[PDB]
Amino acid sequence: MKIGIIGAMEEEVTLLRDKIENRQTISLGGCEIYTGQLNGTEVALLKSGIGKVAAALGATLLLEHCKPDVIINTGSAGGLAPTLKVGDIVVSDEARYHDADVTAFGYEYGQLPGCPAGFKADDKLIAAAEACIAELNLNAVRGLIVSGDAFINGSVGLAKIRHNFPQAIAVEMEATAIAHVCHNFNVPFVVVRAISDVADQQSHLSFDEFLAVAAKQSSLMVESLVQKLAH
Amino acid sequence: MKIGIIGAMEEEVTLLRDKIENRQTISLGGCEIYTGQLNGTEVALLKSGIGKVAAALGATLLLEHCKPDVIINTGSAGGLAPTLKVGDIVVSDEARYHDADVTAFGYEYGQLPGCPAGFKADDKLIAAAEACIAELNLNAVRGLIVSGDAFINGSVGLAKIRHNFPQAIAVEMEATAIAHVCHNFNVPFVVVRAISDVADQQSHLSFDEFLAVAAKQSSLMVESLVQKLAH
Ligand SMILES: CSC[C@@H]1CN(Cc2c[nH]c3c(N)ncnc23)C[C@H]1O
Ligand SMILES: CSC[C@@H]1CN(Cc2c[nH]c3c(N)ncnc23)C[C@H]1O
Repeated sequence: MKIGIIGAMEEEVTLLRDKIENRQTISLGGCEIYTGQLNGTEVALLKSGIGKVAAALGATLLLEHCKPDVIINTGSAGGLAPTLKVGDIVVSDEARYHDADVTAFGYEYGQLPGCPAGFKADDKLIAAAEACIAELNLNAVRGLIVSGDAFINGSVGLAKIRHNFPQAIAVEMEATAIAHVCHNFNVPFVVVRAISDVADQQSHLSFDEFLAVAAKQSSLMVESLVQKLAH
Repeated sequence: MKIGIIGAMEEEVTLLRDKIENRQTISLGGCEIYTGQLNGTEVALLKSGIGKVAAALGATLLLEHCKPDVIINTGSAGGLAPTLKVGDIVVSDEARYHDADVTAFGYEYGQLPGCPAGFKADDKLIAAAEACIAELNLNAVRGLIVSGDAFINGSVGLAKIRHNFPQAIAVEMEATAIAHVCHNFNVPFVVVRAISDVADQQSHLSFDEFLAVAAKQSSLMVESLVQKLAH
């Protein structure tokens, strides 16, 4: 069993990267993939860069070159659900694009032609993540994560997301791209991220301040989840 | 010399696909790549599907599996420059995302972190395209093409693009993703598309009506450009 892990930013992958034993580094297409064992389990960790296309490029390389059995997307997110504080965990049941609009041809808001309106995360990965949350006594929410190529910073950007996706629990910039690529290769995925900010007027200040705590909590979850999956 | 060609929709690749001799088909990651000779020149033609992530996935596969020397992105576009009529040609000097916004951290509107604000198309490919335009006596405009995951249909969507990118000559949904992937693999690209509509209130009706004429003119240009490049 080989577990693929994807994060966008150096801060989001560095704790996991550090823990990999017998680490090898592949540099291809402007991204880096680190392979080796994480507490005895074979992993391939991708640092993709930021946004949908960087994520899509990276995930495609990871799937082609490493053939992981499952994909876990880790990192930070902007919290939208009202019980989420900085550091808390979000688990995708589904991912949708908040910025896709082909409604002129009668597609659902957020849906691209040839795609389901939302990409569903794997039930067994969701269950395993929730059992880790329980075992670690973390506060978490499971539900819809939305992605786009924008950093949400209150004002009209936040308002549009709340209007179109009132059920969305978090927002970020890669998860749905990863989900889309996994869907097209028929590879199971789950998003397990942690809250850095609440996507409001203060989100730019909060992000800087609390990225480290978000990277720490998400990385703790990914470690626990990898161990759980290896059994 | 091997020329990579990318189109999103079946209508956009079918004329070229038909012309390929000794055609082989590769199916991978939900896309199709057709290889063989187009008027004697070795090509790899990708049908990607619609939008940024589908394009990014496809271009990554194409570059990895086929290693083309250059990439030509063909198909339809919404015309923004005032002298463009249906069927006319647009050539990218540059591609930018119209829907990317990380201005909260002081990136330029449309720029993603780790990327230039715009991706420049190859000068030699631009020159070769313009010489084909001349030889075919086509009406064309060269300049900025913007991409996003939205079909532009007048109203506020069009207004936002005209406001942020008044210099943009056309809008579509894949070109900048392709440019980004080419940038990260250091592969030259050019966008040569044709106008199907003017991205206004009528664009949904016009698109259906004139997709065929746009696919015909862009395909004629890609053929002429491939021949020109092979010399
Ligand atoms: C320079 S931004 C890179 C993104 C930041 N991280 C996600 C995220 C946290 N808060 C967010 C918010 N308010 N809006 C959008 N995205 C996020 C990781 C990467 O997706
Ligand atoms: C179901 S849409 C698939 C897109 C349509 N084609 C580009 C295009 C033409 N007119 C356009 C317009 N007004 N807004 C955005 N895109 C375009 C090809 C693909 O990108």
